Amino acid sequence: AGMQKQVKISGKSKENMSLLKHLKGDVQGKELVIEDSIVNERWKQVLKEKIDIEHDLFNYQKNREISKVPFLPVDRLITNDEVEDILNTLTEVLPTGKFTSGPYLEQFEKVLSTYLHKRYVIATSSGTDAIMIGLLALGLNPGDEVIMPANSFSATENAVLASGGVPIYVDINPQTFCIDPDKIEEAITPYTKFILPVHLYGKHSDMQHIRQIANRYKLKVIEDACQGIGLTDLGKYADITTLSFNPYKNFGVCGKAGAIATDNEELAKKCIQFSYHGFEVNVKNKKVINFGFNSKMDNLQAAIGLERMKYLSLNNFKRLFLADRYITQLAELQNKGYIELPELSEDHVWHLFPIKVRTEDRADIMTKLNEDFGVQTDVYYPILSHMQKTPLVQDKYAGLQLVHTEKAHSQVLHLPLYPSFTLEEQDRVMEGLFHVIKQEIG
Amino acid sequence: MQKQVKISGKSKENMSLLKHLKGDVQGKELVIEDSIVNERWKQVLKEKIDIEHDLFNYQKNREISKVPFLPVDRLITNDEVEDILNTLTEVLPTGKFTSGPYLEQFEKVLSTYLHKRYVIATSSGTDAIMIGLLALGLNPGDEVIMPANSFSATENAVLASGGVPIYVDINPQTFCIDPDKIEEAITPYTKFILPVHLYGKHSDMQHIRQIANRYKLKVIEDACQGIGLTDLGKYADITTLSFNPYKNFGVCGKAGAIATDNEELAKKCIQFSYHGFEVNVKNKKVINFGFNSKMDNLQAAIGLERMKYLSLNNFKRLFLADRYITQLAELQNKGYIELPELSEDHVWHLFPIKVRTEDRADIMTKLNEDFGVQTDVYYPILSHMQKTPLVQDKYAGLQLVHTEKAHSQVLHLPLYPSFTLEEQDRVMEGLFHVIKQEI
Ligand SMILES: Cc1ncc(COP(=O)(O)O)c(/C=N/[C@@H]2[C@@H](O)[C@@H](O)O[C@H](COP(=O)(O)O)[C@H]2O)c1O
Ligand SMILES: Cc1ncc(COP(=O)(O)O)c(/C=N/[C@@H]2[C@@H](O)[C@@H](O)O[C@H](COP(=O)(O)O)[C@H]2O)c1O
Repeated sequence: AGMQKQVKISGKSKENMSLLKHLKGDVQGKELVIEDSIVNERWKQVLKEKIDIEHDLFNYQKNREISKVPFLPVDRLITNDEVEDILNTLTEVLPTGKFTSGPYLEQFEKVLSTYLHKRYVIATSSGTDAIMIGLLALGLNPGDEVIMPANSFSATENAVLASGGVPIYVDINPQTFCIDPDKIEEAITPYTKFILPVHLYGKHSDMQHIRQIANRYKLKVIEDACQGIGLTDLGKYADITTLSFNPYKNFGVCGKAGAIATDNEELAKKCIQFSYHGFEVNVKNKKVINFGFNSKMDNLQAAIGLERMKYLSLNNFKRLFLADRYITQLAELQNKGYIELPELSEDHVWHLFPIKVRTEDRADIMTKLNEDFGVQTDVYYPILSHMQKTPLVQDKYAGLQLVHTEKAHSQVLHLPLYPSFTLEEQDRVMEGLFHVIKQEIG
Repeated sequence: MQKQVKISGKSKENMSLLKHLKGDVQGKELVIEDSIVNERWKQVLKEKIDIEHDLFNYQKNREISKVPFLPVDRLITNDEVEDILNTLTEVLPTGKFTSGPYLEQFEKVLSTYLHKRYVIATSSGTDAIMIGLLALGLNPGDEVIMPANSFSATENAVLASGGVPIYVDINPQTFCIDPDKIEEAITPYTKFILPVHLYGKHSDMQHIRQIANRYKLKVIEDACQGIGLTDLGKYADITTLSFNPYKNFGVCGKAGAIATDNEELAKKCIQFSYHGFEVNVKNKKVINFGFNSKMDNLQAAIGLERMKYLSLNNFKRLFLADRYITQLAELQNKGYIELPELSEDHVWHLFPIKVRTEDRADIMTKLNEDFGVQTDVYYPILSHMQKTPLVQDKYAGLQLVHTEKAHSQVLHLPLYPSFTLEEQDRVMEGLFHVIKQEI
């Protein structure tokens, strides 16, 4: 065509896939359109010139000796430039004395509203609190059943249990690690009120199919997107979307925080009431519901968030590049049936990078990677919900079998992946994996 | 032979220091206890200290047209900001903002300060109370006897975790729960007493403990406004604190703490505070559920700096309270207002006087309109008078005579550590002028 298609840089997952192809190419010109959003701020300087990803984004030093590769060194999750930006904003915020309530809260919620294309955003004190408040705002009563997967971080089930709800675990798709929509309908009872899909590891659940089931059975859908910021069409089919801004997330602040996003005004109002003591919105000390929590995000953290968010599109792109590099360079191990690699799909933001290895070999693979090559791997998370050793599980969740969740749980292995990870470290992870796995198979 | 004046920063010793420094000498040698809370005291405490000049930099003639009740920009000093920026310069590059090493250090210093074996730092005072109740074994429907004049957070912590507030009347002089009204409210469903050290005044904890022991009840105290009280926690199973930035000691965000001497109880608090996980074993739950309610490492680093100001600030608050009580004496002597008692068991988070029910609205308006003096009433609506379905279904018809009367009379005057004596002069002269014009 004589007509150049524009590449809209929104920083979202689907658009990042296109950007990946383009930034791998030679011509990087006017067709690359940076959307005027805070999330793209760090792209502005970077894209002034033609980019070589390996050198310009990763400072690839193939010849730098690597003797150990930590899975997630938290000191490297925040860059020197971020620290400088944060110290700068705190120099202005601290003398204001406004650390809990304050003006940065509304600005941060407004920026999120625009980014998520959701009318209302209520910033909370954590992702866990976002889920708990969202459930209550949606009308959860004690005993109401909430269909959910058993392989999320414990926060998901805790938010349900703390709100008085009853988790009903259903099996996952063992390739995507997300709730299998084909298993949801089987679990529905007259007590079911909610479906709580989790976009685990940053992979988008099958939300259209989930919404079809929810509509058929008049269920509400609250999605745990705490690991999924940047996903294209996040929240399209959900009544409530929840986010975490914990410092290890794709976008985080410097403490605990999260958010609830919704298009529904009455639901938003109820979220605000539950997030702040049950008070009438913007009228302190006057309760209009039975009770509420002390769970708004702090103004100080919102100010920090407005700085760290400037790095989000670039960071999510770097995560995608890393994931693409693992998938391509480890290809042979999957072609020969030794491992499973995730699919390079547009509906993933690569918070964690899961491969699957043989159940019988995983412990040895992890040990050998660490002992022989100093490569640290991990398994998020070590214990499934229905296998936790608690009185509730012992008393009520006995006899529950989730065949696919249990099998995938025994196979999954997470490889290091975060935006400041180096390609030379990634080289060592991959070479170590090739060496160890060929030792496993004989 | 020299008697020593020990400076601990706690309320009883502050009262002794006040008397000593006002020329009623309690001894010879000033001895500052080597505690974190006393660090900033060391910069200004000298043998011949002039409190008005050395601590308040009294500028009698400074031009003032407004006296805000609580300007939050003044609740944090330039020196605090400097200390905080310096600590954050070191914390930020560590990348440790939630879990981290300053947490344990902050808990340890609080443990030493409070003389409590175990301290669990939480994400707010509200969460401290909620977690404490759950750790003490609160089940849905269990009743918690408490006053109705606290901030809504107190009842909210009970209600959130399944509990049932049972409101009893206060002592209308102290604003604290009346221990003589507790026994009559006890039912087979009562498991807790939750006294509140309202405005910084210590509840009658020995009497509350006597009742609790008699009825086998647990005592969890809301001391969210009471940090610095002598013998805080002596008769409580759990003590809760808030480090909200407006408190006598606060951080730069939400935070709180639970303190207890009981190890198994502390273990349950830690479990509930962090996802129900085994203590220090992430991802392995040992109780049914938990919250994400630990204090952030970043705020703990900040608290380790701001706490250096606590003893000095609490003393400044006491000096201000004493100045109000002394200078407004005539208005009480002639029956126009009631002043709080100058007692050792107060840390003066808020300064409540009482005025006539019929005149309070006019007094507040005239102070503001005529003199630019802002006052306030903490808090505007009592628990059993909130317009919620629960109140209509359960607390309708409830009559708390002393609480409701005191609630209609209380007026809080500006009082915070960085408040100036020249502003306080304006508050006091304004009050005289407004009362006198009413007569
Ligand atoms: C799917 C999902 N839903 C919900 C949540 C809840 O989101 P917050 O409530 O915002 O955490 C999470 C959070 N997960 C991380 C967890 O991966 C681990 O790294 O531990 C950190 C905690 O580690 P620290 O305590 O060290 O911060 C948690 O933040 C989550 O992953
Ligand atoms: C007796 C008692 N128990 C318990 C609590 C609960 O303590 P947190 O959960 O730590 O707040 C409190 C807290 N009270 C203050 C409140 O006075 C008001 O200033 O509003 C601020 C909040 O105002 P901002 O939202 O602007 O910070 C609250 O911190 C309390 O006072």
